[PDB]
Amino acid sequence: FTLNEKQLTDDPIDLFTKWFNEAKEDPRETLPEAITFSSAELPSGRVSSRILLFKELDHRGFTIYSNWGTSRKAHDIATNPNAAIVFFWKDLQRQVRVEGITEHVNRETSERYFKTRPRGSKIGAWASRQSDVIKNREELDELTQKNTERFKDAEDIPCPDYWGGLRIVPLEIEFWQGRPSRLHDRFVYRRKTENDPWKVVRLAP
Amino acid sequence: TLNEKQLTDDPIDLFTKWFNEAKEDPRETLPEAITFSSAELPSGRVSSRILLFKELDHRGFTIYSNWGTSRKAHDIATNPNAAIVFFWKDLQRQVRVEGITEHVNRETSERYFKTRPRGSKIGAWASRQSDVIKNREELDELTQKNTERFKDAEDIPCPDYWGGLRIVPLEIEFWQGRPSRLHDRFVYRRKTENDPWKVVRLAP
Ligand SMILES: Cc1cc2nc3c(=O)[nH]c(=O)nc-3n(C[C@H](O)[C@H](O)[C@H](O)COP(=O)(O)O)c2cc1C
Ligand SMILES: Cc1cc2nc3c(=O)[nH]c(=O)nc-3n(C[C@H](O)[C@H](O)[C@H](O)COP(=O)(O)O)c2cc1C
Repeated sequence: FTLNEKQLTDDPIDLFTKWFNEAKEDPRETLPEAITFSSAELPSGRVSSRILLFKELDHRGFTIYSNWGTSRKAHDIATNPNAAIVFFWKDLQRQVRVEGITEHVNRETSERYFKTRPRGSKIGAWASRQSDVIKNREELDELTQKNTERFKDAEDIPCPDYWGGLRIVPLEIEFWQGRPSRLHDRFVYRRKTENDPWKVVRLAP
Repeated sequence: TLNEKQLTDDPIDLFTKWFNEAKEDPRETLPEAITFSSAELPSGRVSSRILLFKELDHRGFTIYSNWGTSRKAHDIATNPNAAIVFFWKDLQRQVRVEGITEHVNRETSERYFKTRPRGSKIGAWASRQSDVIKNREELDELTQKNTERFKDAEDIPCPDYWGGLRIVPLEIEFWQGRPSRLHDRFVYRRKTENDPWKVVRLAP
């Protein structure tokens, strides 16, 4: 629960997995994949944020699955391929900050993981046009019902074009470890480019 | 749950209600914890970190921290826009505030800085938030120096870079999750701080 130069890895991704695995191992942390996905609309510079679940890392960055077509976050990203996510483990007094450029995950993978999702979920994807305005619950259910009936005669439910994965290619990753002393341990890895060697530094809390 | 009937006129009412419930709930041990998101306006780079919500005032949501030298200060400086999320895991609730930022009154800033513990007051001075340092040692050297610097002093002065900042809401969303995945979503909006609030139901 302390963080020092000695513990730092070469690839920040190592220290992430270590910390993440510890969070999953810890029974105090009941939802370690929960994160805050922040985005912003580039022309105006308006910031929006919401809670999502981190899915997994891949060859290039951090991946998260949701509706990246019609939702608010989709419209921000569409105008500005930049995003930030925070992992906050209250009890472990740890917080990880990832900040990088966004990329749409492979259409195959997007579909692959969409299949694993429960049937009720697969259908919900279709029925709900995330972030769109509606009249009420009724309108919502009417849609669920219609779709549940629409795909009733069908083994595997198809994946919507607007649903899938998106990945954040890190340009900055910060490992923050709090101490009741208020003098928390702060370390941040950075590279101006996805092709620049990572650089670690200690930040004042 | 969450239905049209429960909606208030001033979103701020529904907020307090929800917040008070979170404080009342022993499951929610840190209901003031929030994610404060900001973005550097020219480049459009997004940064975010965890902070504590302090309280509302006549105009918006206030948070106290270093709004001068820190990363968030540099984002806000270039783009007076921010967003914060309140997430109460157990209550299955999340509140989203999105508005323009404003620097809280210098008096208030100082007033609340006084209430903070002495160790804290000193820490504000010693630590140049987000600045790069060599190691813990450099840090402590600074703490020690400041602890000694302000040793001969009753009340410790407030740094210019420390204080409060408020978010004047343009969008407030009340999200209530249901294991059914068909969460209740309501969002209040006004294009301007002088435009009547407007409630609407969003698809989950
Ligand atoms: C713990 C938690 C997990 C969530 N996971 C997801 C998810 O995997 N996919 C998704 O689309 N929305 C998810 N949501 C919903 C979003 O927080 C929220 O509905 C948001 O509005 C979605 O996009 P928007 O901000 O662009 O409207 C989750 C919410 C919570 C509280
Ligand atoms: C639970 C929690 C509460 C925090 N509260 C505060 C706070 O009240 N003020 C502050 O300046 N930083 C606070 N921090 C630290 C910030 O999240 C983080 O160090 C951030 O980097 C500060 O500003 P920056 O993003 O501009 O560097 C808190 C962190 C955690 C995990």
